[PDB]
Amino acid sequence: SSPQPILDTIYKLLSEQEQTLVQMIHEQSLLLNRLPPTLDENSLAPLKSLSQKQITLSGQMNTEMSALDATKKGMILEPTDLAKLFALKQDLQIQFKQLSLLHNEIQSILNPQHSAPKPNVALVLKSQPFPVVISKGKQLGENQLVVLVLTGARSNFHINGPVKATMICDSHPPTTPLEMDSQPIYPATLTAHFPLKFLAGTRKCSVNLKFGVNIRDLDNVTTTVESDASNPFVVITNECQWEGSAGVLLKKDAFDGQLEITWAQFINTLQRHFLIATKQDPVRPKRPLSSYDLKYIQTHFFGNRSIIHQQDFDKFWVWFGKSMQTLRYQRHISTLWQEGIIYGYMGRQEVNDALQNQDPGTFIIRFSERNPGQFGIAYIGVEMPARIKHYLVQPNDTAAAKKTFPDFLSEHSQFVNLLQWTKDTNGAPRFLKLHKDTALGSFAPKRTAPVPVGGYEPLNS
Amino acid sequence: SSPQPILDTIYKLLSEQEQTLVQMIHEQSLLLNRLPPTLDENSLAPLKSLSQKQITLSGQMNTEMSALDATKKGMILEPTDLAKLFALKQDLQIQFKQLSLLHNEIQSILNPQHSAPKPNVALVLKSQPFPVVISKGKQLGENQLVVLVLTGARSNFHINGPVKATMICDSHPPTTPLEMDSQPIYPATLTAHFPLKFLAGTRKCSVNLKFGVNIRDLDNVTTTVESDASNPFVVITNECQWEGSAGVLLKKDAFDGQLEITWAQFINTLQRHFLIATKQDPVRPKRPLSSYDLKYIQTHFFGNRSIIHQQDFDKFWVWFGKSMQTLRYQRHISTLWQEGIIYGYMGRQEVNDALQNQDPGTFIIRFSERNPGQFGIAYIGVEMPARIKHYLVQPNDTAAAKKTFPDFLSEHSQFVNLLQWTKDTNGAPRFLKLHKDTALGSFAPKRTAPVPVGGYEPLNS
Repeated sequence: SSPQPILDTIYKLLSEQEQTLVQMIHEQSLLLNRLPPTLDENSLAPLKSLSQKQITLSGQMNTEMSALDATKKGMILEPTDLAKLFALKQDLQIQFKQLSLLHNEIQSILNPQHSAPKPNVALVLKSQPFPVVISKGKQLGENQLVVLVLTGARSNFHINGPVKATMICDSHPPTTPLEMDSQPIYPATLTAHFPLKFLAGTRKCSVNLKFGVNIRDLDNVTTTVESDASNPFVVITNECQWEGSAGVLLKKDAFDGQLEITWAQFINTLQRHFLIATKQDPVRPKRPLSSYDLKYIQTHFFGNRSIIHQQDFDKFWVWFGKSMQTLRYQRHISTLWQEGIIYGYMGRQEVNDALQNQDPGTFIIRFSERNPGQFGIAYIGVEMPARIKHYLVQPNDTAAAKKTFPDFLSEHSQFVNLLQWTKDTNGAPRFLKLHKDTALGSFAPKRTAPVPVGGYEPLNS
Repeated sequence: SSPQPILDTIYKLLSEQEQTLVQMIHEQSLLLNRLPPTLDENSLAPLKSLSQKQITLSGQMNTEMSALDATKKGMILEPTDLAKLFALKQDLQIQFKQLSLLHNEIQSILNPQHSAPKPNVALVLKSQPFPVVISKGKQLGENQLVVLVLTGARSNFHINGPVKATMICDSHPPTTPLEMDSQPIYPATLTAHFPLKFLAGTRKCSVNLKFGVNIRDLDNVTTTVESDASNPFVVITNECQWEGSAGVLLKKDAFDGQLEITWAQFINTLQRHFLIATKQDPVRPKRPLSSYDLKYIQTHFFGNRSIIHQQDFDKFWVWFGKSMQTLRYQRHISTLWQEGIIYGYMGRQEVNDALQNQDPGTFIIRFSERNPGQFGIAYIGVEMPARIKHYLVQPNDTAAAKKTFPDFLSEHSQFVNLLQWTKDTNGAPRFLKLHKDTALGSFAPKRTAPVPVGGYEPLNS
């Protein structure tokens, strides 16, 4: 954590390199129309000097990529730094492709016969909402999926037809999954916005989008140019699949055709997916998996190694995937957990040691380790001597509309003063004894008529 | 209270006077067979000297009666002193009648022509179980109802037939209420034991027994001699009437044809009846109405006066009678109240002031003032700020066999540590915070298999 250096360094590079390519795209096409009918030396001295600058710059661009690729693989990045590495990675990739087309162009001059290069165009995803688990039928925003066309200084070609989107699944083993696959291109920017409509589930299989357009050479040769695959994603048809899809998506994004990945590589991906599940802000998340939650995960499901394997995942998701389906779908859980109301990821010994001798009625809510997707309230009992008593909250305790976990909680005098997970002044998270009613404040049943004074009342309510 | 003097003084008198009558009964009949055929002075000088002793002693006996009658009427007597005044009263009455028959006899000699005297016999109740509320069909013990025949030194008569028991009701406005009404007389003691069998209810009306026997004069004149009425009592036929009967019995014993009685006279009677209701020992009762309970009664139902009226009673019994039906009939209540577990007679302000700032879960059980025969648990709540919350225990909270008040109590985490009414070392009653489970110790559900350790358990049980 705190890779604040590596990244802010690379960000300044990209902002500069961004401007270098502007003056370079101009400098090139300029020095390109000014090349005589033909002549070698005197005429091609300035082009060779450019090629030099390009190759040099290409190299810096390669060092950068490795630097980033190594950070994601070797450092646990905090939410902000994480979202940034991803952003820098995407932009540097584009810069690299841009520079590449300019160079291939200047090269098709200095050293022709080298052949190939094909039409010097390129389709890249300037922005995408993937990865993510999409619910069948939702439609993307007008600026969520934008495709950018990259060219050389001089365009020795024309574009025929619109840019098309094609869904692909490479675990290959009979209709239209998308709506609005064809989009024209904006001139001032050469971009194409795809407000795709997802018309079909994927059957819990990762998927990627591919864009392509037909380019007609200046010699009337038609070539189809395509983009690399987008980030993976899955389309589900019922909130019942969110898990299987989400796990598959996570497993795919995490390992990517590999059997073993670093610990950092793994959690950096999960953190990313965890925030997407809980629909939290990527940069300033209300509550991201903390270092504590990571260690818990690293200990209870991974042997505490700094290298994770393919099959250790299958077991981790059996449990974890459930804890998340609960966070994303069970009413108020997400909100209550993001607040500190529900601690969540904690093991026995830890829940107990955190309660060692507290007034009776003190409790902490966390995830059952044997009952995936379920909570286990650990409270101190009334009976003497007072001992720590755990309670598995079961499905029937909650009911779809009426009793939601927060209702259930304020109905048992056995749950008095909560141990909330609050943030301190040095920002450090802490445990401060609120009162079941104070903490649940925002969820409590709003008393209409004021409190009765004088006779007798019912016991609990 | 503490009339320890008055009574222990009179007790020594009765024990002595008891022996004086022994030597007097002997001295008399002796000096009676030794009286010549007839002669006045010289012969009747010793008889006149006896008559003097008798009259003197009769007088001491009268001072004693008034002394006792005034104590019951002007001093609140504690259980022991109370049972004693009643015992002394009964024995002194008998001594008085005995002495009377001896004197009438010596007088029928010295001053005949004075006429009357009738056969010089007397039937007195040497012992009785009244007052009390009897359940139809029960049968008395062989020594619970004994009748004693008193005579003069010389018996100038014979007894024909057995001693009979006759039930009487003087609120007069078609069969056999008793079994075994006729009993013979034991010679060595001239007593008749009546193990009466109550064959009929009384319809909530006080009743008294009357004993009588036929005596045949030495001149063949037959006279029926009777005893004064026994203490009142009532026979009920169902536990539903215990109240109406008990109140009527209490009202009758308390006032006795009067409209106004002293405060002391009143409570001394209630104390007596209260111990009989709760089936407690008269001398060493586990828990008798305390001075506190008396003041409560004196304040909430009597205007705090030292003189009680007939109609103030009708209202008092409306409530109190119920609190007692609960003590005598509702399961474990009697035991729980006799223990200090249930305090009982306490008013609002008092219940609250006794709880002013106690840990949440602290409670005292007492009688509802608006809900006669019902309990109102006053406990401190969980909610903050913690305030005193009263709860009316209703009939459905309890069920005949399964849930008895003590079960109900140990089922709500809202009732934690009880404020028990315990006795201190100087014997003074006190409030010591036991634990709902410690105090209910003897009633708790006996856990078969030992306490589970390791997983999750249900919330309350």
